[PDB]
Parts: sequence; C-alpha cells; structure tokens
Amino acid sequence: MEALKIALLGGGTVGSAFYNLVLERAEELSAFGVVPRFLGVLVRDPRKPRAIPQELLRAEPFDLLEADLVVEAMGGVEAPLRLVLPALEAGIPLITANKALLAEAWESLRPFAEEGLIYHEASVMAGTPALSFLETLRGSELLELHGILNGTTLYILQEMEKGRTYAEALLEAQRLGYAEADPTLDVEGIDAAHKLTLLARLLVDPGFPFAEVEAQGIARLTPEVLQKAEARGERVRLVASLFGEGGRWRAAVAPRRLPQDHPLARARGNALWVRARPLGEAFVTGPGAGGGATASGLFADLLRFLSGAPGHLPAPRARPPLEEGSPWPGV
Amino acid sequence: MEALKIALLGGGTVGSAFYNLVLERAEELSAFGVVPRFLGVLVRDPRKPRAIPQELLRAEPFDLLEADLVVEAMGGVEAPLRLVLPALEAGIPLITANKALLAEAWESLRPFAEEGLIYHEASVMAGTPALSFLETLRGSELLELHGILNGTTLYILQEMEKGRTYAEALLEAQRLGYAEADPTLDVEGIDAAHKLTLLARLLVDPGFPFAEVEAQGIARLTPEVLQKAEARGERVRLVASLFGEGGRWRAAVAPRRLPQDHPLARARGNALWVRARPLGEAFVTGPGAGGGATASGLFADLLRFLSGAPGHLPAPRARPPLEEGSPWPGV
Ligand SMILES: [Mg+2]
Ligand SMILES: [Mg+2]
Ligand SMILES: [Mg+2]
Ligand SMILES: [Mg+2]
Repeated sequence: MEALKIALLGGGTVGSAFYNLVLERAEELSAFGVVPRFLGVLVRDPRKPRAIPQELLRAEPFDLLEADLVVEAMGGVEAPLRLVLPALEAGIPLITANKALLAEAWESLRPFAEEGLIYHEASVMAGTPALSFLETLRGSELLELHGILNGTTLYILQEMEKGRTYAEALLEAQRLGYAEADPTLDVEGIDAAHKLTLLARLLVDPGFPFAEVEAQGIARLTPEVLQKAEARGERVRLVASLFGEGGRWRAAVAPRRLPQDHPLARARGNALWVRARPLGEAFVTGPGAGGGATASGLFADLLRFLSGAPGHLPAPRARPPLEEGSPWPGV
Repeated sequence: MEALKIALLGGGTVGSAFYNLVLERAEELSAFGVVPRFLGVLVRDPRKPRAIPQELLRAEPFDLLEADLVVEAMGGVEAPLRLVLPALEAGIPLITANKALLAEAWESLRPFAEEGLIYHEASVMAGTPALSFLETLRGSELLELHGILNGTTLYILQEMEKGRTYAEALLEAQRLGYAEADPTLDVEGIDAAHKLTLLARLLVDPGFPFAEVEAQGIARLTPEVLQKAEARGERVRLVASLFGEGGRWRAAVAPRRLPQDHPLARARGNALWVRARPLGEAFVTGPGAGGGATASGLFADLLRFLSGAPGHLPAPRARPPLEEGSPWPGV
C-alpha cells in the first residue's frame, strides 16, 4: 500500500470539497493499492474556516516535486501557471478545474497536455461528463456543437423566466454556490468562452485560440425579454457554439432564441449538444458548477490516472469543418 | 511508421459500416504513426451483396494472431467467444459491440477486461457515450441509474404512443431493419438486460451476474395502456434500472410510467440517467443502434487504443448501495 502523494493548490469551495472527497473515498483508492496523503494545501486565505487539517494549510508556495499528482483549483491564470509548470516539467501530472488557466495559458501548457499530463474533466461542466463525452464523439466527424456551459448565467435566465429580477437571481446563485463573489466572467460570457475553447481544442483544433471566440453575455436580458420570447414559443439561453463558416471553425458565445422544445432549452442543468457524422445527434447534461460537482470531476480524473490512462489530449491535428453551420438566431 | 492490422469479425450492417468508416478516415490515423489494413473480414456467406471487397471476406475462421486489433460485431456468444479468446490470450486487444458475449461469457472475458484489453463503448447505446459517461461518474458514488437502452422497444413505444398497435409498430421496426425477423431478444427486454449488466460491472460490481437481472418486456403493453398513461401526464418506456434495495444492488428491466417531463420520457434517442453523490443528476442521450452509430463507437475505441489508453475496466471492487432506491411504477 504505497502512498498517493497529492499536492493540492486551492483551499476554496472546490479544493475543500475535493480534499474531503478523497479522504471519504479512501477505500476506493485502496482497490488500487494506494492510500492518499496530502503534501500540503495551498490556500489564499489561511484564516477562512476550513475542513482541512491545520497542519496541511500552506499560506505560501511549497515544493511540489515530490508529489505523485498536483491538483489545482485556485482560479486565476498567472499564479497557478507559474506554480504548476515546475511539476509538469518534472513529469508530474496536473488534475485541474481551472478553465481560465488552460484557455489563456495554452502557449505554456499545451506541450504537457500533448503528452497526456493534464487531466481537466472538471474544467467544463464540473463533474458532468463533457470532455469524456467528446472523446467518444471522436468516433465521428463534428458537424456542429452547441452548449449552455455556464451554471450562473443558466440559473439567472431560468429565474428571470419565473419573474425574478436579474439582481435577485444573481445573489441567490451566489448564495447557492454557483457563482463567485465577482461573477463578471460568468455574466459576460467569458467563462463559457473559456470552456468552448477547451472543447474546440479537444475535438477539432489543438491550437484553437481563445482570442478567436466572440463572446457576449446576458447583461441586456430582462424578465420582459424572456417572457416575450416565451410568447413566441422560444427560450433565450446563453449558447456557446462551434460551427463551420467559410471553411473554417468559428466559435461564439451569445444569447440565442431557441425553440422551447430543443434539448438545450429543456435541459436540467448545463448541457452539451452535438451533431456529428455518422453518429447523428447526441447530448449530455448535468451540473455546471458547485463545490461537490466540481470535486466529483477532479476525483474522476484521479481515478482515471490510477487506472493507467493518460490525461485529456488535444485533437491529433487540426481539421476543417465538413459543412457551413447555420448559427441560431441571436437576441 | 507502423501498420495497424485489423481482423474484423462480422461483415453485417455494423461490420460494413466500420470497415468503410476506417477507410474513409484512414489518413487521420497517420497522426498516430499508423496505416490501417484489414487482414480479413469473417462473414456468414461471402456470396451475398456486401460493401466490403470480396477478396477480404472469409467464410471460415482465420488466424488472428498477426492482428494488432480484433474488432467484433458478430452477435451471439459461444462462437464469438471461442474466436476471440486466442487473440486476447496473446495480448491482442478486442474492440467489440457484442453486449451478449460480454454479458453471458463474462467468466471467460473478465480477466482480459481487467488487463484493459477489451474496448466496448459500442456495446451500450452504440456510439453514444455511455461507458465513458459512467467512467466519469466514478468520481461520485452511485445513488441510482435508469436508462432506456434498447432502440427497438423505444421505437415501438414511441409509435404505439401515437396510436399504432404493437404488431403495427413491430412490423415497421422490422421492415425498416431495426428489429430482426424474430425480435425476441429485443422485445422481451433481454438486450436491455445485457447492456444493464455491463453498466453495473463498470460502475459498482465487477462480478455482477447477468442472471440476476430481472427482465420483463413489452408483452403486457397496448395502445390503450399508453392512453391511460398520457391522460395522467405520463409516458411508458422500457427502463433498465440499477438501484439499492435492502442494502444490495438490484437490476431490472421493465416498462415504467415516467412523468412526461422527465429527461428519460422526453428523449428521442436512447438515454442514460443517473443520480450520484456529490455530483448530483447527470444525463446522456443519443442513437442506441444502427450501422453508422455503432461504427462510430467502434472507431472511437480504436482511437482510444491508439492514444495509449486502456480499454474499459470493470469496477476496481464491488461496493454496496449508499441509498435505498425504487424505480417508477410499472404497468
Ligand atoms: Mg466535466
Ligand atoms: Mg497532439
Ligand atoms: Mg503490431
Ligand atoms: Mg456507447
């Protein structure tokens, strides 16, 4: 029974949920001949009440080179990047939920992702199978991809449809744990843009640039706009789309008017929908945010690592779209 | 570079679709440093019209030991079993869509599956992500699982739903090739039982016996029974359930009255619904049968193999249900 040394970067909601999940599920790890042992837990706020042993709290960066795995969920881009690089360079895998880091620091991280060292199922739709879903979709050639990827904006739009104001909805989303103190990334559609970029890279273009995604949020939406849409038998949702145009892949995030019965319009939780040849049309749904939900994704990748499987690999090569896609009508 | 030698067992609808899909996307495999070549295709009778070159057809078993991969979609149990064992024993991976073989010949196949030599995403819900979906769900502990796994009975109920009699619906399912001349396996819920058994082994009990799955088919269903259901706001579907009962796992297939709003009742294609802790509720749906759909799943596994990832592994150990469940009412 050798130890599975884990260096955890981030003691927030997600990090805490993950730490506790690993210890709670220790017997599942035993089936693999290992017992989990955390080298330390880096925390931004060492005084915030936590369910992590005091002796493991680290207010300052610590040596990660002796870890078997580095798990990161601290948000932000530059600091996490500088912290994980040394480990990745040492050949230590990185399990992360940081969609911002992967989307904006791909120039530095791609090389390691290319050699299967980065596991990031939790980076898109939390623990819901989004990346593994596309890995299986590789059996076909993508025709079009559309998803409602942000938990906060989805909740807000759902609540406004019920008559709740933008503000009441947002504050509740924060109380519920879906959104952070400053949900600006979420409501401006940037978080969805981060995730869409990750999906594009795994399926059609390993070097897809985050800067090419055109993104807009829900800031102009009101209960009035949503009720008028309902009157026409449509639902408004912030959709992240990947489709062909002029022979090149185009990615955009924007509110779209969807038929009320469309899978994306009637989904429970966030959702990813695709049309591919020859499979056809398929889609997956589940929670897109939350401490427990995200922890499930990180733990899923830890088990994937223990099984001997590589991390999530970028698409083998860039491939053009098989057909021009027709975007949904914008709001 | 190297060659990717493939021995194909089954030249039917799936076999033919897989053969042509590999040829259509062969150049793509160069990204993995390989060039695909089929060593031969085992078929019942090479005299029949087939979209595979006559010269590649083999009417009698042929040596498989030079193959890099054996792909099988013959249907049946004992014949396929005796043909693939020699390859597996020699360390050659098996990519199969044969849920019957895996469900009923597990005693012989499990050891190889444990070694990561068996890839069978296409054995459940065709190319739609089902096994990969559950692999990610491993991040949580299963509360309950319910799926509509058989394409034939889904089509049948969707039609009887519209007012078609059982015989009328079945005939069309057959006339369109969804159901065989003798649809027994499908309509008695055995195919669903096979697939449910596979899902159970991957997620909660590597030794789950097919013999313990309690299956009931469509025999007691009529268009009227469905009207009664429609009147009460429900839909009837043949559901494969895995839930806790008495602190042990119970697996059953049977027609169920689902609230019409439920993801399972709304699904146009086959579907898998799950509730787990701490993830919550997740759902995946897509085509569950068909040549192209199944080929997509087989090809997805070929890509998984080329990436250095092992096949689908059985649960690392058996573990009891965390909570007591109970399927919807039956008929
Ligand atoms: Mg995910
Ligand atoms: Mg690559
Ligand atoms: Mg070889
Ligand atoms: Mg499948």
